[PDB]
Amino acid sequence: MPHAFKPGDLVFAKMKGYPHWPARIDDIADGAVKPPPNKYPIFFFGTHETAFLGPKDLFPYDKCKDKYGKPNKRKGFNEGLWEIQNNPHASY
Repeated sequence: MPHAFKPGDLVFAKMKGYPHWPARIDDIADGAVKPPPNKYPIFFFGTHETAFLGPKDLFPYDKCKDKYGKPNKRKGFNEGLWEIQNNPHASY
């Protein structure tokens, strides 16, 4: 049975104009900007950018890596695939 999303969860996160992208639910640092209500801070691997997304755009990495985890020509995507597989919890 699934729980709510929590910091450290590994996902593919979907944004307009981009393929489903390897990402994680980030923590929020002390003193850092907080997300809007019902949004999560999503750290995109490879690009290392953060956007605030709701669960409608968040897919579990393990369940969906066969579908979404293939190399892609988009900038940073293949670096992102390496990060989510090999050091997804590192400091970036």
